[PDB]
Amino acid sequence: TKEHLMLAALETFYRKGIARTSLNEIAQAAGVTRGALYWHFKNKEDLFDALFQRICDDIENCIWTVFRHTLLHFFERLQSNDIHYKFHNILFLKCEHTEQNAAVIAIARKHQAIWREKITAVLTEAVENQDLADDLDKETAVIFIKSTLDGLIWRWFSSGESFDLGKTAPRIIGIMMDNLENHPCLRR
Amino acid sequence: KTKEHLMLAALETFYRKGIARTSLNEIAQAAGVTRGALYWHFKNKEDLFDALFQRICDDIENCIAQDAGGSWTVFRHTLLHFFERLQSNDIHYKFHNILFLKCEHTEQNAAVIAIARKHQAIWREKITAVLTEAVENQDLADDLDKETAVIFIKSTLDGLIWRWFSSGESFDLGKTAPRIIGIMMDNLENHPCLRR
Ligand SMILES: CC(=O)[C@H]1CC[C@H]2[C@@H]3CCC4=CC(=O)CC[C@]4(C)[C@H]3CC[C@]12C
Repeated sequence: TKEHLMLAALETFYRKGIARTSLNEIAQAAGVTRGALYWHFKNKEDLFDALFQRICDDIENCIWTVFRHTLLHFFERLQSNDIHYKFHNILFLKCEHTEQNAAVIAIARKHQAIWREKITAVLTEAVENQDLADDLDKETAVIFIKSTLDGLIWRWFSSGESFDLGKTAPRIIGIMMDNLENHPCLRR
Repeated sequence: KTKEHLMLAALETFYRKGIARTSLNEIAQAAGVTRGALYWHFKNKEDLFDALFQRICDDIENCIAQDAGGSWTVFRHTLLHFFERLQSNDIHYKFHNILFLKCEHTEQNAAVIAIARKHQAIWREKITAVLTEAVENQDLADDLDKETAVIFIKSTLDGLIWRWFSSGESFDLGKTAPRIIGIMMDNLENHPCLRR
């Protein structure tokens, strides 16, 4: 039930962006009344919330060496999975930071916060297995990892997928992994 | 004269409501200028935006003689100066904020996006030339893969900008940019996976 309402929201978000999308438009695309949507999702914010939730759940249910493979499969998924493609397209390209979109942005910052605590934890555990050095600057390292991954995603979507993500993502990730283990700039 | 006032007005409004929701008429209302005076400087909205991108680019290019021994060194200085300016120059902050966060890739914005893609292909070519000079100068290896390195540089830099704006400027760009740039330059110089 609720899953049908989410995908229409995702599809509408993908064509018009979040700002210029209305509940009315979503309920029509799913072919239900404005009243029927409201029972499950009280506003656009909540649909966006559930959609981000399915993305994070997808990534969770597919599981330091695991970290690498999790990064690799995230970028494959962007190409082969239609929902992950559209959601991150929407997040990066169709989600203006205007005052109208303020509740959405707050929702997205909530999920981004979880993603950060989770990276912080993986690094915390990796330092103990002697995978990473004990004087690793973890605060810098987490800005580094997210900035690396954000940059590839933004560069891929904003260039209109003008390069081969399947060939580029592994090289970017491997280099990132190398810098985390070895580069002195990432040490305290 | 008052073409600057129209430009600052367009910048402030784009920053307020994003590009798509902003109108030609409300820019001129914020600039204290008649509609016909606006069409006297600016045929439409994407020309205002193109003139904003041009000003950002002029500002950056104009510093390069002052950023300059050797050009691979100049590149490093231009990158560092860019993020410095992002922090200290309101026009450059607002413009890149608009570019990354207030310019939806919808059909309503198609003309503006085409303009943005034009200034980026120029930036692409400028990188490709910087790299090319650095191979001949022996600052980079003869078997560097220029096509990969360009995507690498743009990816790295886009990520830092996107991260900083998205996070609400929640980390110190003045401390992070040199580290990010340091690592990127090191990789271009040394990392095997950027060679062919
Ligand atoms: C002046 C200069 O060398 C140009 C060539 C490459 C350009 C950068 C390439 C990546 C980039 C993407 C943007 O969205 C604007 C800022 C930046 C960070 C550009 C700033 C100006 C640079 C550094």
